[PDB]
Amino acid sequence: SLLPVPYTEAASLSTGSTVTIKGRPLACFLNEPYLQVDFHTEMKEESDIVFHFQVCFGRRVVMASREYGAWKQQVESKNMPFQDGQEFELSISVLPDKYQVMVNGQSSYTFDHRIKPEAVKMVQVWRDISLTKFNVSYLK
Amino acid sequence: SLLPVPYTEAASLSTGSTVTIKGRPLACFLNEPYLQVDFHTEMKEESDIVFHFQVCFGRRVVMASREYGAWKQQVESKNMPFQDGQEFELSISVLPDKYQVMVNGQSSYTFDHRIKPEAVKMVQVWRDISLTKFNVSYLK
Repeated sequence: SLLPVPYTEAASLSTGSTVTIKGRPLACFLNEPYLQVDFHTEMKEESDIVFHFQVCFGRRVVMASREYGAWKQQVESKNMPFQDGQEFELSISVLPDKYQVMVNGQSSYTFDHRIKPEAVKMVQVWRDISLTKFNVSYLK
Repeated sequence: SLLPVPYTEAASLSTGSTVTIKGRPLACFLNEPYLQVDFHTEMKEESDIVFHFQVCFGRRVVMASREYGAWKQQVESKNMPFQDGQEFELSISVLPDKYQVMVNGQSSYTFDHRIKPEAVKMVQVWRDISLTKFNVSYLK
């Protein structure tokens, strides 16, 4: 669809920021398409990842960070609010102590800050989706 | 690059057929891009899969079949001939008893036929790659 995927955008985040994403999986859930959102410390795709969010649609969600090149402390969730064949709206809010992921208006995942969100310089959205909206708030 | 991804092409296979694919991963290996090739029994993406081939670049390869909607007998390989950042050439030959996967000219994976390859009607190539060539032989 409309936006290029992998989608890369320079970004700054602090408490009160929201990243909003609207997209659709490229395959039915039986084929297990993926979605990934990574908040990076630099514009280079190989830079460290403050917040890694990976959906295997219809199956599970994994969250982690990547620090000095190494994956740290993967956590896993079976919560699966995404619907087979449907467009989704994903919202990632930066709270004082954690990221909160809303899916279609419903709180679905949280991830405690391991690194200050001020370290984020870039967000990348990729894998098996099409993308029609990506927005970061810059109000505060 | 040149071909659309997910790439879908109707196909027929028998002993002596070769499927040739040329492409490049969309991300460095540190980001673990995927490649998937599925030989389907019908044109519908939710149809059964005679041969499922999924690379997690730099990590592992999984092979399976999907029969009446259910994944059957996943096998796993740590063989990883693909090179970080490089274009690859993948060849899948239909032998009498198995598929043989060549990577950059080197025999790398084999998968015994669980279903006659005559059941194949469609090949799909997808996930985190760009694609410049896809070819099936029809000589025999």
